[PDB]
Amino acid sequence: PKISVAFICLGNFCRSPMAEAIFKHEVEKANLENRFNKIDSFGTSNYHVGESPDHRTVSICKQHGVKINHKGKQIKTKHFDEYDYIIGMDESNINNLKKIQPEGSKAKVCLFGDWNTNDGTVQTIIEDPWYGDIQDFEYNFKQITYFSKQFLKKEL
Repeated sequence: PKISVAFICLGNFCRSPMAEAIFKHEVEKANLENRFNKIDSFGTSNYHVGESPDHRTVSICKQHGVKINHKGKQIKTKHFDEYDYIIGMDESNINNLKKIQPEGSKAKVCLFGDWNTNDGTVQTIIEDPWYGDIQDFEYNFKQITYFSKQFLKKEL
């Protein structure tokens, strides 16, 4: 009846925590909270488990008035039966997810950008901003906001 969504990136450090925060935020804005059960973010690696997000991810969120509070956690096979949508940021995320995904598990694995439009507003792939600069985080924010809206528009 209610749906559960998980966002995934490589280290659950720069991108997916941002996707989770922005998505929770848009759901609020639109009064769709009743339609959701769980909204989380995980990383495929365990390198930043227990850590708070990249300070640039937090700064950008704060800059747009988006609340963010998260500690890194790693996706586990059990999660494939707990979420309706497991959303990756780039193709390498998707490759790893499809490999660990139990056959017959419930989760639909997709690229956040599968909800992108065919018009050039934003690039489809949400690129890793770690080696980039604050400008890359700002663009990730713009991308995620846009796909969050398309998702709410087309999936409910």
